[PDB]
Amino acid sequence: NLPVTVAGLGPMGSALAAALLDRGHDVTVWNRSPGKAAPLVAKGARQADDIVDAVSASRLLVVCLADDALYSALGPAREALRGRVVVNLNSGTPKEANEALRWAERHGTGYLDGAIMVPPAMVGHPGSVFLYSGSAEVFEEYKETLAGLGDPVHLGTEAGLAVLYNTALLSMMYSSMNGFLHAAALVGSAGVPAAEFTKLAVDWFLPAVIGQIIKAQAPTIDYPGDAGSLEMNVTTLKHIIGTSQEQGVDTEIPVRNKELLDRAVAAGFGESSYYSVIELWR
Amino acid sequence: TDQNLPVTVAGLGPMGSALAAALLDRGHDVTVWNRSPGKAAPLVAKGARQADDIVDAVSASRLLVVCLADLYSALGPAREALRGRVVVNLNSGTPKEANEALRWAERHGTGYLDGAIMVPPAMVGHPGSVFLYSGSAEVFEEYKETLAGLGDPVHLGTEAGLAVLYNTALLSMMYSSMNGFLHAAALVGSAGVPAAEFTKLAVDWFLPAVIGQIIKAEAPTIDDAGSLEMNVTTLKHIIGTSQEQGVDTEIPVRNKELLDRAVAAGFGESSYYSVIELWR
Ligand SMILES: NC(=O)c1ccc[n+]([C@@H]2O[C@H](COP(=O)([O-])OP(=O)(O)OC[C@H]3O[C@@H](n4cnc5c(N)ncnc54)[C@H](OP(=O)(O)O)[C@@H]3O)[C@@H](O)[C@H]2O)c1
Ligand SMILES: [Ca+2]
Ligand SMILES: [Ca+2]
Repeated sequence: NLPVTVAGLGPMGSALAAALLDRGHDVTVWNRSPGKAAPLVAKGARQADDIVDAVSASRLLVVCLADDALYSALGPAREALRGRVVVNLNSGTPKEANEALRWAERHGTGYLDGAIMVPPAMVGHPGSVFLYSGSAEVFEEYKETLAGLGDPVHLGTEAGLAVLYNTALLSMMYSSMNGFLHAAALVGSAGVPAAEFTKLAVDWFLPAVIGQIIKAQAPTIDYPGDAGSLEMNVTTLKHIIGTSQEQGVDTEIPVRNKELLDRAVAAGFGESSYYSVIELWR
Repeated sequence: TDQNLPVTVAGLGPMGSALAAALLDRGHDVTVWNRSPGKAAPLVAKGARQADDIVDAVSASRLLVVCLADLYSALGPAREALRGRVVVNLNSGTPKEANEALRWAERHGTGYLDGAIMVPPAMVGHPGSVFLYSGSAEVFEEYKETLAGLGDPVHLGTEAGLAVLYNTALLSMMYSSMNGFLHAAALVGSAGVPAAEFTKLAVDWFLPAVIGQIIKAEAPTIDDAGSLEMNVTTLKHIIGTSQEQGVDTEIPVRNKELLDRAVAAGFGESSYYSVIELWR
């Protein structure tokens, strides 16, 4: 029971449909190219002839398209959307989430915007987390079904929040990964084995030092417990740059990180907190 | 093995003081020394003996814990008193400097460990404190129990430069991660999202469950982030969202530029981890 329709059968859409099939939903799939449905049909999905069919098969509609492609893909369903719910899992920016909400509401359709926080292969498995924003009543109604994809975290009722959080978190992820790669290059230049360093960095340093220092620096969280003044950190960075030069490793990462600090000291004090770096960007 | 081992601490800045106080708390006979007078008094209050000069300080203990700002200049006058003692140097800047200190120590007949303090002064001698060490394994095993009073002691290997190398590495990751976090916080903050709650989500969940897992997934020798090209698209959305929110795009622009360089060097369609080959 609990019928669900998935629109969009790229790598992620297919993972979504397959996970719902694995939990035993009646899953109807739809895709622009008809080739991509066959493996899901093999797994017990019904392929919809057309979008009206797809949409009418289920009260819940899970959308995972390539971007725009929402309006063009589901538009022809017209009045069949009325009284249904769209869970849009692809949005690029908050403005696009907001446009999709307007579109949905214009058709009498409930709307949730979601951000998938794991790769396709993790969808449906323990550890999977999806962020949602939109109507709380819609969320509470479909919570149990959404839980088959990933632990569902409701951020608030405004449409654009999930994509905002997602873009924010991903921005941190890229910077952290790049810093990690500089670190691994640095120890690798002396022939340190990467696996063991990586475990030290990730199982210990990341949560015990990086996480605690972020919470220490955050002015509204109260580890005793600080990154120290900007000046002290500029000196630390100079040693990291020195170390990179003597090891033959590119100094771009730590040079940039240092330059940023120099701008903050200039705007503020050698004594100002690390967190005040943020005021350069807002 | 002497539970009350005499120890000398040279350098009484915020960190050196924390070191000395932690050893005093664990019942060592601690002699302290600093260049500038005036920093020793609180430690003397706690039971430390103040050394007049560095020969005095050095000749009081077989174990010498050094925590200077910079070593050669401070301990130079004690050249001959150094013979048969052990230096634990907790403040080298680079691996080369650690190696120079080793050569200098060994020349004078003194054992040498280099250490990196991984917590702030207020955490020294408290739960969670960790110190990284490198140098002679016999020196390490001899003083391990004493060093444990400062922080959980992790021996990385016998080569002098390793502790500073690991420390600089780890700290390089920390700065990048913090800067990314600050961009994230600015971004949610621009919509009026409260910072505390976002910070706890980012740190208590995202950091270990996502950032740490993906690093381990990308690391070729541990058993992902998708191709480089997929990630450039994701970064373009982050830039777009940053522009719509009125938040400076520097951080995600620089991250994106790095990926563009990687795809240009022929690492497009390769794994994210291959970005590393741009730097070595
Ligand atoms: N505090 C932290 O957050 C932290 C965390 C981890 C690691 N560490 C490391 O621990 C080291 C020691 O730090 P600290 O907190 O004690 O402050 P610091 O400013 O790095 O060092 C101050 C100490 O170094 C001495 N010093 C400076 N120049 C000297 C010279 N030419 N000859 C002899 N002594 C000299 C100072 O003596 P005077 O007082 O006479 O000038 C003072 O005792 C740091 O450099 C840092 O790399 C610090
Ligand atoms: Ca705080
Ligand atoms: Ca791996």
